[PDB]
Amino acid sequence: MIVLFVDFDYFYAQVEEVLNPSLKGKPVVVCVFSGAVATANYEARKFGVKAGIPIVEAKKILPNAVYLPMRKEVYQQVSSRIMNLLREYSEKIEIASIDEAYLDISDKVRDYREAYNLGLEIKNKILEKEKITVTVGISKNKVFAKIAADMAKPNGIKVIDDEEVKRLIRELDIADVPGIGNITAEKLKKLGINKLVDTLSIEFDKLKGMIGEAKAKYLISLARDEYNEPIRTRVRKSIGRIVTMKRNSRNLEEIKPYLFRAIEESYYKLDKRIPKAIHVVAVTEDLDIVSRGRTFPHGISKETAYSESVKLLQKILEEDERKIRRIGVRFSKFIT
Repeated sequence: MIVLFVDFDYFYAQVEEVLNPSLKGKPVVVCVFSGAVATANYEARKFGVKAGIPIVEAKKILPNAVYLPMRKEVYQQVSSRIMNLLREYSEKIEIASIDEAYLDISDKVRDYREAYNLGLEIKNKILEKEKITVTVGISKNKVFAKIAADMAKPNGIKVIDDEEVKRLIRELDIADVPGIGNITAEKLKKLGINKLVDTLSIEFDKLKGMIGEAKAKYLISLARDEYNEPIRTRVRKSIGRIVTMKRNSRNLEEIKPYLFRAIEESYYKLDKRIPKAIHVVAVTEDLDIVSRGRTFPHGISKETAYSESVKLLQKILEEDERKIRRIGVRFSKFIT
């Protein structure tokens, strides 16, 4: 398998510059609504503005930058044309987000040298057609192709060959692995699980007890150099997990922890999808479902999800008399 990942560099800022040529050479800061920095262009970054910071903080660092509001509709139009460009290089495309796409090019190229040249041609094609630079990472699976891009960005191209995958499995710290945070890394550190390869020194049941089933399976398959997730776009109206309990119960306290395991797995699977709706799903002992949900004016943080989920499960415990056998959550109504 040869996977080619495409990361659009500072995408909203590049689009604003393509659309407004007189902004080129000036600091440009695209803002999410204060209000935070969505993206900072070359000059804005040079003078100390980073994505994610409050706009109030951005204006203290660089008072006279050009501060623009986000025009996501416009950025989406550009993005979709670029994804279209990319299908003509492979039909096995996974649109991961507005600025990120994976291509399986196993049938398009013979080796990593050929992969590289194709990455070069994709860069040239997008620059020619859309006036936008991209980073290309290439490796044996989606995860290492994404690590590749992160080693090369911006305006770069990097291959991680089979031998480099193996060195990286040994040398990468847990926090370096795409999708895995510091909280997760810190727990694992507490066990002397430091490197990606160290996840192979722990029993699976023990690993999943500390970090959850999904993260455990993910890290282990990567460390085993066995990760081979297909490249296709999916297509999620909902993201959720239902967990079978050891025993039928109506005890809110006995039930809570499985609900939380469900929420934790769901949130890992969300990625950076932001749900506006949540439903608690209870599978009763007779194998029916009772469910209760809420749709918030605001995206649901993982905290808001814990709180709310207990409230919804409490409602279920009140308006239904059966014992609960399995329990889970569903998140839906994703912005945008």
